This record gives sequence, C-alpha cells and structure tokens, in this order.
Amino acid sequence: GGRRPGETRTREAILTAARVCFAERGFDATSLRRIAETAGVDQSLVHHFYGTKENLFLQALELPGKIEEAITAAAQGGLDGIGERVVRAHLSVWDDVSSRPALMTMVRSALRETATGILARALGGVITGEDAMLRTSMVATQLVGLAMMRYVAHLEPLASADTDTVARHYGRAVQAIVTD
Amino acid sequence: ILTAARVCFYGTKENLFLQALELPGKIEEAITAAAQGGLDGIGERVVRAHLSVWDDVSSRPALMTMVRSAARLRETATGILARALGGVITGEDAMLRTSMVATQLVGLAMMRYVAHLEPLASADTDTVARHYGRAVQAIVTD
Repeated sequence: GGRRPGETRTREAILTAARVCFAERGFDATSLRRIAETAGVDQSLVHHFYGTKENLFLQALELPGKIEEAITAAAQGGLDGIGERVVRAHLSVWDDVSSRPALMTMVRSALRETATGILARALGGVITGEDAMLRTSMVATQLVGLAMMRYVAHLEPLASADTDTVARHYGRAVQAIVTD
Repeated sequence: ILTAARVCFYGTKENLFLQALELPGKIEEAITAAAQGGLDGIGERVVRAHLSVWDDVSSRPALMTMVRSAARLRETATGILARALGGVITGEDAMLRTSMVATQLVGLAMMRYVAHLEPLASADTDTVARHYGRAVQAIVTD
C-alpha cells in the first residue's frame, strides 16, 4: 500500500475483494460499491485510494504492474540478445499470471491499450534511429499478439510450445525491429 | 442478401457473416499470391498484401463497422494465414514459426485498423511494410 499506518492493509483488502468481484462478474457487471462492501469499506474509500474503477481493475489484475517491471529490467544491457530477453521476460510474467485462476478469469473476460502504452514506455531508449517510435509500437504489437495467442486464444502449436523454444524464435522477430 | 447482411450486421448466420464480411476470402486471395516467388523479400511481400486487403476493407464504413462491432474472425484469419503460408516456412519448428507469422499479421491489423495504436495506425504503407516486413522475414529465415 504505502506510507500511512493502516494503509497497506486497507489497500490490500480492497485489491483482494476486487479480484474476487471482477473474477465473478467482469468489469461492467462489477460496481465499486460491491467491491467496497466485500472489502469492509465504502465507495468513497475506494475512490480515494484508486480514482476510477478502471485504475482499480488494472491494479487488481497485477499484469500491467508486472509487465512494466519485467520489460524495464530486460530492456537494460546490450542490444545483443535484447529481442529474446524482452520476449523471455514477457512470457515469464504471463506464465506467472496464468498460474492463477482468478487473474486468468479476469483476463479471459477482459487491457491491450494499457499494455501497449506500458510496453512503449518500458522499451524507451532501446529503439533508436529512423522511425524509432513506429518501431517501438511494432515490438509492443508483437508482444501483445504473442500473449493473446499463447494464453488467451490458445493457438496451436504456439500455446503448448515450451517457453524456451518460443523466446528463441519470437526473439528474432523482435531483434529484427531493434536492429532495423 | 450480402448487401442487407452488411447493413444489418447458404450456410448459417456465421457463414452469411464471413461472406458479407469479405475479409476472409480477400486475405486468402492476397497472402496466397504474396507467398509465391523467392524467400528474399517474402516478409515484406506478405505484409504489403496483408495491408492492401485491410486498406480496402477499412475504407468500407459498413464493413469497417461490422469489424468494429472478433475472436471467431481472428480464429478464421489465423487458419487462413497458416494454410497460405505453411508450405514456405520450412526448417526446424516450421509449424510454430507459421503460427508466429499468423500471430504477427493479426496483431498488425488489430492495432493498425481496429485499435488505432499510434504511430502504427497513421504510418505510410511503405514504411509499415518495410519495417514490419523485417520481423516476418526473421521468422521465415530462422
């Protein structure tokens, strides 16, 4: 949560309940009031800590927070092997999250505008040269497209291939925009 | 029939859907052409052909409304793409690599034509083909 006494516990309680509620009914069928009630607080509290329902949803989902952190760390180091590190980092996050029925239930209902803005910022400074920003949105597109087919649509044999084989091959695709 | 379908939106309500949708037969038509000839330049050819279908479709407000009114079409599209391309990606893990080219083409069109991701949505044909074509080429030759 953060700074204030009681604040982490209150935020945690609000996030736990939002996962339960959003996984039960989806984003539109879920109100901040029901989340507030499940959490033992009230709407006004939830608006204070989270702003909007949509900000709440993205926090409870964890993925956005996780993608940002994993891509940011992989985007450090040398341009050599960067494509593949970045793909590994992104698969590991989704492998983490797809372990989790409740998060996975929220994903399958659902995030993709969010994720592309997140990936553009995380890959900042990686892509330089001509059409740097076009090329950065193209890496973002690739990663989002990979995540949707491997973990949501379940396209075969992409869905059942080993993480290691997927990163080695899809890495090249990303490396090629980077070295472009 | 197709006209009204389009305004509203043999077979079933899903085949009357794909037919009036135009997009499936167009993508099949164009990626099949794009995939003939040399491995040099095929990534870019295929991107070019993909973007041309989608420039035609997206210029049709009724068609484009049908599209913006998603998964079953994405599944239809990946199938078409995997069959048009699955006899040109050849070595190690050719099935995985074909499903990655399909994934990349559907992502491209999802972001360029349905979601309006900038700068992708507004970029030039040649620019998009050139750069994204490399990404496809790396899958094909690797």
